[PDB]
Amino acid sequence: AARLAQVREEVTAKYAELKAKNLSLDLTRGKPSAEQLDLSNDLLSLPGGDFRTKDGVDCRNYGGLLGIADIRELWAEALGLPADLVVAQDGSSLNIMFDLISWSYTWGNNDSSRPWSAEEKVKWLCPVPGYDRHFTITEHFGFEMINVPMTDEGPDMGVVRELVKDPQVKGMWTVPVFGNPTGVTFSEQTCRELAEMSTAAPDFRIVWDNAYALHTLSDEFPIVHNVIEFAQAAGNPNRFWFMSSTSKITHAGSGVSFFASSKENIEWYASHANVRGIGPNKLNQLAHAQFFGDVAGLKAHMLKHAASLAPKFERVLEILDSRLSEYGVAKWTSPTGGYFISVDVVPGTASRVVELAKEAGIALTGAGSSFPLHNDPNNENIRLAPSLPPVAELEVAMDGFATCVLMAALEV
Amino acid sequence: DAARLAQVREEVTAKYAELKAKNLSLDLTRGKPSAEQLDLSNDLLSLPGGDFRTKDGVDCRNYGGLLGIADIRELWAEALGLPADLVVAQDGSSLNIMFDLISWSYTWGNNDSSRPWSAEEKVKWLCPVPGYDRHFTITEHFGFEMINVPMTDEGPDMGVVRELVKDPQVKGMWTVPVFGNPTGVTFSEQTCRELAEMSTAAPDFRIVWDNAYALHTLSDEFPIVHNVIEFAQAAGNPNRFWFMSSTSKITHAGSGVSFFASSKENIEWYASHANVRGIGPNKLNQLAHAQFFGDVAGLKAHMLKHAASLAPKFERVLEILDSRLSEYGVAKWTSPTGGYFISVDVVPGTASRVVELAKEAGIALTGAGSSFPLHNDPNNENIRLAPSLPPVAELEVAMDGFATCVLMAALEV
Ligand SMILES: [Cl-]
Ligand SMILES: [Cl-]
Repeated sequence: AARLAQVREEVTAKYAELKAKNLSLDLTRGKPSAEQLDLSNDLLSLPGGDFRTKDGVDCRNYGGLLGIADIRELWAEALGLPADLVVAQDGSSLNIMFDLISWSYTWGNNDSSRPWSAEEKVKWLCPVPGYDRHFTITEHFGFEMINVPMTDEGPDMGVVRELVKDPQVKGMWTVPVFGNPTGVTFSEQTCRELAEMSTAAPDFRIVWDNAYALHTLSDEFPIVHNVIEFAQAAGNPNRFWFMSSTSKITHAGSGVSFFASSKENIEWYASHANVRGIGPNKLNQLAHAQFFGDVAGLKAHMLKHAASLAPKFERVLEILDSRLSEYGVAKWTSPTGGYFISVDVVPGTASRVVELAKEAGIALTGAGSSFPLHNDPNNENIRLAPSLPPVAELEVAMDGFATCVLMAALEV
Repeated sequence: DAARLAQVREEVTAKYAELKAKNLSLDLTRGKPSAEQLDLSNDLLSLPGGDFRTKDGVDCRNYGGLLGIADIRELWAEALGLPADLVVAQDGSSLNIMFDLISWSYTWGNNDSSRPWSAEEKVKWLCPVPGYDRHFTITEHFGFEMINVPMTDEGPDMGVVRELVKDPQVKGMWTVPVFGNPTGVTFSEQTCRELAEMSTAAPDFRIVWDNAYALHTLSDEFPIVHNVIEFAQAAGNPNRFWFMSSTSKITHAGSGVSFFASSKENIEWYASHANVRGIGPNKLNQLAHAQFFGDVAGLKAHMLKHAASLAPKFERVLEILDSRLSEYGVAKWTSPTGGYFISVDVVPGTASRVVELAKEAGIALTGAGSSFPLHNDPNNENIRLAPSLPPVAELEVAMDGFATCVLMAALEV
């Protein structure tokens, strides 16, 4: 191992050379770049004096709880769902997912014998690495979260099947297409099993958070599996709460959110929503419907995002390969869509990699942030977020990240 | 009163006879702005356009910001005379926030709770009546036991409120403190002061100070917006008030912006849950509203345009009632100088009959009891009128028909 003393010397030299660049970069922001945002500049002036829906309804006034037909029909077609199964709300699907759990907790859902608050304990399945904002909701509700391994075609179905036999298990978080942060899209097989399987809880819900349903890096769109109709045809019609939104399509924060589910789930939702409010922002929905025009226009707009994003992911992936490959030090996802790359480093070092990057002026997401309670049991995983920075910055940041990964690896 | 009212017997049978003949299809039901009012805000439909940054230069197109952009907070706060750091601006509906406040207090308690309201055997809630059906529906939904409080020319009967709050099961109160829906009354300063000063048995008692009509005057003069958050601070009950307001009847109803104002402690608590619910509200719509109004003067100028459109409509119904019911002592009615409604108390036991007679003659009146918890007006006497939407032509036939229905139903008891 005279090569070990040589490699840690050349790696130490690269870390010193990295510190000397006096960087200030971050691979932290899972949001659209200004370039991507500029693609929706026309939406900022809409709807103007064209404030009526196709059908002739004045969107400037009260009324309509489930969103306007113009946007609901457009969006349902794009996802391949029937329009009456799709609800359009305000600018956050996270808002809806919280309400869905909040209302199950307070009142029970339409399949509950008792509100989830009346249970001794509530357990919740958490496929990992996953989305911190998901886990924050179930943590806030005091649900006992149970981690479930991700495979390359979705969650470990041998684990899901065994765990769901526990009647305290009330639900599950999923990101089923171009998943945050892993990039995997659940196979049809996996989609069908989740719809078919028996659960001990009679009111088990899967949050099918389809955030990236249209969000390709290439020329091709993923299939959106109609899990709702798998559910119906399998005898479990109410199993999926199907989420999607325009946050990373238009303006992240001032977009349109969508909830799709069975008829009975939508009626349950509405019975509470009806109390909470008169209904969503119809003028924003109209503007969005006018802006996309049709499914064809939506998809055209998705391919411009693709164009902006694709070179960034390609650069990142080549640097990971070129800089880390021969070493046997890291594995990473090669997503074909979405907003993220998930990297697994030498177990026990993820934390040190992040600290080493910070000290060299590169900001990385805190190790374990893809996990419930921010705890990665193996201390191996780091999420990368390449959507915002210019490719020139990504190159430097990603050089350094690779240096930090190797430094950490060679410090034990 | 009942002596001369009878002498008008056949003549009234006629009016109705005649009125049914006209084959009407009118509606006094909608607390919505007219198309003419909505038009006032058409410029806002094209905003912000290429002007997508706040004044401090923050890009409103991307994620971030939980409590609303400074531009709108600062402007609304100034308009209400409140500290901008105690004003929160959210999405299109303040009813949503009122629901969230109550919901989060039911699930996890509020910052002053020792236990969540869901763990209580009973939760009691003070309901000044006549009041607002969407308020009452929220507390009905949570299964609260609602107790009616008499409303006076200057707010709730405080002798009643002060006795009731001695009960630790009483958790809170619905109020519409300026140009109240449906009564038109604005709580006097004294009443505002008693509300913040009184001691309650519940340590976590909350008043929903739903200031939906804080600026919505029918004249050229604006009402005083008493700073109840300050009152409460000085009275040593700093967290009592959840102060609500909205642009719903100012810009576009349902696509506007809502505001929650409170003590700092109440906002931090609100933020710890709202932080879990989402990243934050629609900033671009907040920016468009901020650019549209421009300043407080711009906002108040626009309210006066609303006043312009609404005043002749309210003036009309009030002369139609006075000149057409006053002599008979059959109905009493509010004469509001702002807000959206007129509340009429007809002879006890005939309200439902009035609504019925009107419906048959082709006029939609708000359901009897709908200003009361559980839609129960125990005297069957109150009807809510909503003059805002119809053109003065439609309104004038409707108000004459209505006054006929009151006269018919009285000849029935
Ligand atoms: Cl089911
Ligand atoms: Cl207090």
